[PDB]
Amino acid sequence: MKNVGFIGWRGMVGSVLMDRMSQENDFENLNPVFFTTSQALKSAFDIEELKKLDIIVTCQGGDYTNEVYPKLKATGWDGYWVDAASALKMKDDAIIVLDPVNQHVISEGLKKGIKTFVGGNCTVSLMLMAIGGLFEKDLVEWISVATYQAASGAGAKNMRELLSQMGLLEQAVSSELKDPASSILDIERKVTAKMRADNFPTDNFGAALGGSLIPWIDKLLPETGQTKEEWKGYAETNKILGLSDNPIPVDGLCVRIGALRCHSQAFTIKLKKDLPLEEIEQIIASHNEWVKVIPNDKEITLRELTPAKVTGTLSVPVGRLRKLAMGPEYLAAFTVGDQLLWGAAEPVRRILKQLVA
Repeated sequence: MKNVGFIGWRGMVGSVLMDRMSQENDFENLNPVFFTTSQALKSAFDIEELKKLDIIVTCQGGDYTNEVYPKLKATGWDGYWVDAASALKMKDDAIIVLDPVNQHVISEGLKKGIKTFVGGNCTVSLMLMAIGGLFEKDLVEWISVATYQAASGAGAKNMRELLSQMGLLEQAVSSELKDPASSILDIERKVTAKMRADNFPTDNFGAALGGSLIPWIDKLLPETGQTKEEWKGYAETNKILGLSDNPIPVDGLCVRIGALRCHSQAFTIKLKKDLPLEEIEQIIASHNEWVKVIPNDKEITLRELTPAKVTGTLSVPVGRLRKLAMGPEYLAAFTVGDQLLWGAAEPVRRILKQLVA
């Protein structure tokens, strides 16, 4: 069997990966070797120990990658490098994996001899998993996006900070809330005051998230005015699709909200030709087994199309499907997907599965 090393398997993304792997009995088809950065299990920095592996699966992070990857490749190591971190995302010798969407891209690369595979951006992955069909028919001219991103994409400490923030907000008016006759204005007055207090914990986000939102994720890219996060819409969507020559416009705004691990996305999709709403749905629904077309119905939308419903599941519901007033060429869609699964660990688990078959 293939000898696979795992790095950063104790982190959050790594932990999700490990759990999914056990759930699917993925460990039965390979020889796993676990590494650690601790000096208190092999050393993640031992190049010779890593040289013996046929495959490397790391969820350790970019710095680790940028440090160890070159040295290892520098020894002549000819194995596979599977990364959850974005470091190599845009390398010519690397492919961004999302097999239910770009298997054909993955296969070809394997043919050519590509040995480095990287997991893609959560928002872009969740999008493609939702509306892959449209791209699979070359019907997407461009897409404007507005996201409602979860805290888990930022990190474990950010998720905890969101929760602490929610706690203090309620605690600020805990008794007033229990009194059915209390003034709502007095209440928000206090909640808002606590939110603005010096002691309101906002070190990780740099701003309040609970009870609010932050219309800015990642650093600003002077060139385009986009933030790195928004920039990935165009770059990554196209690299994944193998449309480096005929890029499809994907752009919009990325905003963080008080959700733990599911990203949501509102889309305005410019279709090449006009098609019946029902035909579009069928196209969307038939692309893969995880996407789920939610009927434009209130009750069902409230039960299915929410972070509350999808968290921790592999389902990728897409709904609110309908034509936009700008013309039959314009389609409206809203989707919800777990950031830690299809937006992180699941794409990684799947490529590994293929490499050890």
